[PDB]
Amino acid sequence: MLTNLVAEPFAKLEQDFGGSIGVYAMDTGSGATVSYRAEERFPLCSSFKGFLAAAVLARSQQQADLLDTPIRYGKNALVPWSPISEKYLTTGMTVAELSAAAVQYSDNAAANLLLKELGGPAGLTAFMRSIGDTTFRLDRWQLELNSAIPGDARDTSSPRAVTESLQKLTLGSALAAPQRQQFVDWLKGNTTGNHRIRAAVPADWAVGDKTGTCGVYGTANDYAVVWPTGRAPIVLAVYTRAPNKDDKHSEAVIAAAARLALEGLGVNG
Repeated sequence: MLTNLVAEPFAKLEQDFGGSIGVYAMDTGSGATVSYRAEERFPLCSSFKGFLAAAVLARSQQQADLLDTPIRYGKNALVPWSPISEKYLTTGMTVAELSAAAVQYSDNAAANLLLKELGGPAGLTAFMRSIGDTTFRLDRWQLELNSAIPGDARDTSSPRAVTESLQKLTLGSALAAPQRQQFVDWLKGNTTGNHRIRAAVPADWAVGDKTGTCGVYGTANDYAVVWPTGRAPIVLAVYTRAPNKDDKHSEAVIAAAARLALEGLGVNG
């Protein structure tokens, strides 16, 4: 009844891109939604790292000393694109610092260390099941989880389930209030998403996001919570893929899809 009250030209956008775009956006005030390929599976890529940090925060509700626990690691832990953790190789970092780095810089070594702490891909999947997400699956470690093979359900979710879970974790009751605000603050501090959903969001609105970029099959994504002033927040997810391994991803297409979603919800921006 409240889904796609206003049609938007997502099909033309994905056709110009040369692939598939999946969008699910929720107006948390009215419950109205914009939905396009929203129940199709798309590779998570590094977007799993946001949910990983939420899982760490959930564990910290039962383990008061978890976030400040110091974690030391060897050079063998430093995998490509570890911009924060490489600066602390000789010192270690706390669990909270690793979580912030995984969210805000997409730090690979940090994410691997935290994934191990949680019991691996199955442990993160179990956390997502515990909040009612039956779609999400993480199956592999980095960097193998970025393969983005057409038709492969490993390491995928849907735009809808990503949005639904993001809403539960940032605005709902899945985390206790201090942990919820910490998750929001990490998302707000993200540095890797300026050309994605954020590029569709006016500068005077608050926003947090987590990106993912697989590097193959035109596969990249972003999810965000957006606080337009004077109305309820919007939660949305934009995921892309394309048929050929060497197809390029596009940040501009993600931003454009986010703009269409806000327009479809009647959010003036």
